[PDB]
Amino acid sequence: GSMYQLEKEPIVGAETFYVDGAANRETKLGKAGYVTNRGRQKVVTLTDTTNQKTELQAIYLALQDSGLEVNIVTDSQYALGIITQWIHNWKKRGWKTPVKNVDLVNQIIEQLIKKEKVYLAWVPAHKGIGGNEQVDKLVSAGIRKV
Ligand SMILES: CC(C)(C)N(Cc1ccccc1)C(=O)COC(=O)c1cc(Br)c([N+](=O)[O-])o1
Ligand SMILES: [Mn+2]
Ligand SMILES: [Mn+2]
Ligand SMILES: [Zn+2]
Ligand SMILES: [Zn+2]
Repeated sequence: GSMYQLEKEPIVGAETFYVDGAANRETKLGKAGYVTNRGRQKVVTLTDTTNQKTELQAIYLALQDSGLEVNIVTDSQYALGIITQWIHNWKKRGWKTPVKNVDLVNQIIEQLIKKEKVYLAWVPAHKGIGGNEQVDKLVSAGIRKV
């Protein structure tokens, strides 16, 4: 957009973080984390959270733990949309910042502009044995039935 350009296609060669978050509304308990194609993984447990917050928190962890070039695969359309819109509309007319999750998205943006290249893509969550499926099992354990 303006303060940054996300990549149009995955960065060839760069580590890929399959991120996910899961939360339970009745208890506000959740988990967020990632598995990568270089054999990394991390799961953090969270309190006082929401599904959308956990999806964003997982992106934050991926940005925190990655190098200067990073591929991130999320299944959260919200997470991808609010981050991309923030990048496309900064210091530009017509922009009111969101009324929810604003502090967490600001933390993500501050991590993002530190990077050299970021590819961020949405996949519908799906069944199988791939990356999105693995991190989903990890963050859903004890949080939601699969
Ligand atoms: C995809 C499949 C088919 C293996 N499931 C089962 C499942 C699908 C949809 C909702 C709950 C569980 C998962 O992977 C786990 O669900 C997620 O990951 C998930 C759902 C949604 Br909605 C989001 N999201 O907006 O981040 O993530
Ligand atoms: Mn998810
Ligand atoms: Mn998932
Ligand atoms: Zn609490
Ligand atoms: Zn580089």
